[PDB]
Amino acid sequence: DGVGSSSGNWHCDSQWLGDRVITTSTRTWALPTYNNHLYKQISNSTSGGSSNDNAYFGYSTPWGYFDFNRFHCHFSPRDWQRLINNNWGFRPKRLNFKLFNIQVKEVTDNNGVKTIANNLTSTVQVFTDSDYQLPYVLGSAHEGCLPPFPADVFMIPQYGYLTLNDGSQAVGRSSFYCLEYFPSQMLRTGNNFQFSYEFENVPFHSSYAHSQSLDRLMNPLIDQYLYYLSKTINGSGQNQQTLKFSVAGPSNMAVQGRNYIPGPSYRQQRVSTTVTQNNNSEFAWPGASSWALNGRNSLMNPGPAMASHKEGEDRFFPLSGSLIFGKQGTGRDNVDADKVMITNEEEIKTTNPVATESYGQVATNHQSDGTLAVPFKAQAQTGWVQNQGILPGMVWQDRDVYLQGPIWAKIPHTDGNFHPSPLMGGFGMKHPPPQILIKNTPVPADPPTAFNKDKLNSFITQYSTGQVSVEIEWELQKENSKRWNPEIQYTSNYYKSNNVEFAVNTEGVYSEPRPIGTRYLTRNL
Amino acid sequence: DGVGSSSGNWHCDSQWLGDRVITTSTRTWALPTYNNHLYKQISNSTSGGSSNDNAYFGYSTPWGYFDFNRFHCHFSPRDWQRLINNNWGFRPKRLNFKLFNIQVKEVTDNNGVKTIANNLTSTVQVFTDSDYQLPYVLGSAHEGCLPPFPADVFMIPQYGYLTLNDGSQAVGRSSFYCLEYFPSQMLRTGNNFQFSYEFENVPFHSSYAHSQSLDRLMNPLIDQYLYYLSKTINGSGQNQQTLKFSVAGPSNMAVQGRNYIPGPSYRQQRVSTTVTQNNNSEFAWPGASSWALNGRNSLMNPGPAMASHKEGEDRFFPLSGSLIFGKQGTGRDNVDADKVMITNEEEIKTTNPVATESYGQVATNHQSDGTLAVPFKAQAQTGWVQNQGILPGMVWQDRDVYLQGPIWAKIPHTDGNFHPSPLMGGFGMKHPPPQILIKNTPVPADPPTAFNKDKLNSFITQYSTGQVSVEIEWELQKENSKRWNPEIQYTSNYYKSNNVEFAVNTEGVYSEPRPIGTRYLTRNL
Repeated sequence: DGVGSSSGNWHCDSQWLGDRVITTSTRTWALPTYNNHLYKQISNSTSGGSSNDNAYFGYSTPWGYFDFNRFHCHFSPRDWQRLINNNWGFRPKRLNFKLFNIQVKEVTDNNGVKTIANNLTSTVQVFTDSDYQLPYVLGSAHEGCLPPFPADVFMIPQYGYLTLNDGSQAVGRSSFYCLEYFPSQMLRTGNNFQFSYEFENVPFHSSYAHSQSLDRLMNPLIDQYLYYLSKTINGSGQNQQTLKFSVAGPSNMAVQGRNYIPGPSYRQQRVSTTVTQNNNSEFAWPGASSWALNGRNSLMNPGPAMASHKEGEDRFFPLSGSLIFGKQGTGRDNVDADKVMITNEEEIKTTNPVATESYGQVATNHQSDGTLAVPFKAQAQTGWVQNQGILPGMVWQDRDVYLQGPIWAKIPHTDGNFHPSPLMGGFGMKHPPPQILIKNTPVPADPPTAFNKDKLNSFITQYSTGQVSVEIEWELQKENSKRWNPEIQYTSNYYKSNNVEFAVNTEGVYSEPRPIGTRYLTRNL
Repeated sequence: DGVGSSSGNWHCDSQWLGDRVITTSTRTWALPTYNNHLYKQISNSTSGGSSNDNAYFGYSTPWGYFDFNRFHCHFSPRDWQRLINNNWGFRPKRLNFKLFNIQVKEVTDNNGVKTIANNLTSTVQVFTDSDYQLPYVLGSAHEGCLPPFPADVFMIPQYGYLTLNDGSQAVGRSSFYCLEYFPSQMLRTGNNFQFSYEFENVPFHSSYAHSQSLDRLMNPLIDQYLYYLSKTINGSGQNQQTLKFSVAGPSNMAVQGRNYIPGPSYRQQRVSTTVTQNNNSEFAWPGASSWALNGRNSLMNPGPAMASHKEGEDRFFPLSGSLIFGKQGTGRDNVDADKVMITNEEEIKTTNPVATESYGQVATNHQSDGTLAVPFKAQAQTGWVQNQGILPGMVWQDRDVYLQGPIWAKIPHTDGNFHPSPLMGGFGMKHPPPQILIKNTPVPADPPTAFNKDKLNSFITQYSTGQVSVEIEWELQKENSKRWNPEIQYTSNYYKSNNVEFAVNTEGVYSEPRPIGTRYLTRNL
């Protein structure tokens, strides 16, 4: 311990074991003081924005939190390639978290001059919400994480939460949390923080595409011993109704009897990246699939995992069915299509319905010739099935994970859930990795010599710095294919370019070229 | 130990055991230097105020003290609800006190510019007056306590005391205390302070109302086998005097013989919150119940625990019979009624007399027809009993405690006391939790190079900061009612509002909505 000794070392390697890859990553963080050490209440009226769908009520906190809920926080692009190129699945096993080499620095403003001196006696407060009794804000895909490049220094995002709102107003059930009501650990520059977590049993993420389609699952050489109705009439005429049956075989695979059906659907609007093919109207919000809760509408975004487009239609994407990432230096609002990268889910078109199609059709009447009830002869009529819930015999794949994307989500604590895999992709857990909340301990400037009962709003301006390390052990599923054919692999290209992909440029800014998914290997259905 | 290691952690939780709830609370304090390290003598002439009732003599001290003698220092509103909603009583058991992460900071003034540097070698002095040989100033309901909201930073109040005064002058018995005459502990930023205290045996506070009245304590179906005088005459006329008796029964409950009587009374003036019903005169001081001591008058305030008002009269309050709290941001003087909240004691109207009524009537003469002594026939005359001391057979309840209110008082060391429960509510103890006195150690600026025998009035300006934690174990009395009816419970309301009650607003200031008492459950008498 002490000022002159370091409380930890830098460790950002990857170690590949038999069936385990252990990722470690160290980053340098900076923590400012948030809210001037206050617990301000926030609303949509607080920021002035007015829309019932956007109305909120909640609390801003003086605490920051650590987010490492993205894959690029733990995998280099090369490590990601090494994982996705020969592994059918992976899952997290255990997590280790370290916080070391903390330094609190006091900034002083004399006549508009910033002088930074370090404050050896000030502390920083840290705790992990291990009993899950705080609102959980990891798992909402927030831009505050550990940076992908190990040489970057990041600001810690401010922690805050929303509670129940009646528009801009709170209600009786609205809960307020003082984070200072939890027991924290106090650290002053000689101290470090260690946290260990075991992931609950999650299924392996399917790191493969299917080399076989759900409708092409039979032997193409042999008939089926089942019959289907093939003819209902005997050609043109009146009163010529028959009932002919024929064997389902390889010549007519569409009518073949099947044991399993494609997974559920919730249709989305189709938007093409060739804008001339799009309608000359504003339909981004009006014309977007949504769900309603307590009288307000949320974009589906991204909804059930569906195939982004049909074979031969890569220009089309669902309106809110895909994850869209910014490239690098992309601005917050109204950026051009080329400024963002749209991911697709085309590998799951073998089992999942296409996001912008309508999942087949159902009968919507009784076809008839004529009865006693009516003399109206009705021909068979079909309706389109735009949204289909789960049926028995239904199989599907989940959404892919990306290097840029999230790793885990917290399953909401409810009486019932179905297949609680997060819709944005990743591992859904009842008890995810706990939030780590961190705060500079307020240091009052100087009290008045006579007593005053007010709560001392004058403080010394200071921020903390440190190193954070995250260690995750991942269990791997080794690909064991008997396929003779060479497989599709993620690769870099051997063509001369200005910069190397997944490197820094002449400026020194690191950028990621495209969103890399985990489905390159193949399996039979 | 050392500058770079913290000497304690943040711990402000609550743990509910079987019959024990352990409250811990950590706060950040700031301690200025008081009096320029001096022991000034103070009087009413020192501040100039002239009134014999307000005349005082005493001493101002350079020390601060820690006060956590309020319930909101230890209970969140939710914890308070969890306590009052299912518990018939509670009492403190043991106390733990910690003082850690002390930092002394030197403030310098160069050309009107404040620069705060920390002074690693300066100390802070702490001691607990464990032998109770200092004047005890906790237990006077002073605005200096640990703040209710854990995220607030508070100034430590200056310690001072009063001794015997002859107006503005002292007398021979007047005692002066040098606080530096006690052994203190000295702390410089690596050191911490720990203090443990066991509460003496106090009774459980009655955390219930009575579901039965003292005058309604019989069986309403059966007579009483006791008789009362019912008729003294036989109707209109002269010389028609009789003595008729009848059984006391359910039809006449007022004359029924009883074993126990309501507790003592000291009548107070009735003031209504509808000001039009109040008299158009100034009567706040003239017209206030008071007691005199050595020729000067003190407001009763709040006096014996009495029911604040009769059933159906909530607009009325006793002039000084209730605790009145300020709401939030309420000013020191002449604030409007809506700026303060008046507590009531209506739950104890089942055993205690109403504060603004007169406790029944007594006979004040001998009724007679005529004797040898006089020919004057006197009819029965009654006087009103405005104040009643304790009688045998008398039962009463004490004043309620509030979340905003005090916890304990020191019983004055006297030959005799009766029922030494504090009049403002709480637990009266001969040996309450000891005062914790704290002071920055004076650091002289720089002495002159030639010797001078004067006492070095030049000092370095500095203040201390730190964390304080208080841990109290409370013994609980679990409610064990056989009542079929659902009970009254403290609850929040489910109606849309701008802010959540007992939270912070958009500004970030925490406020408490109303004064919550502890009497919601019921018991039989």
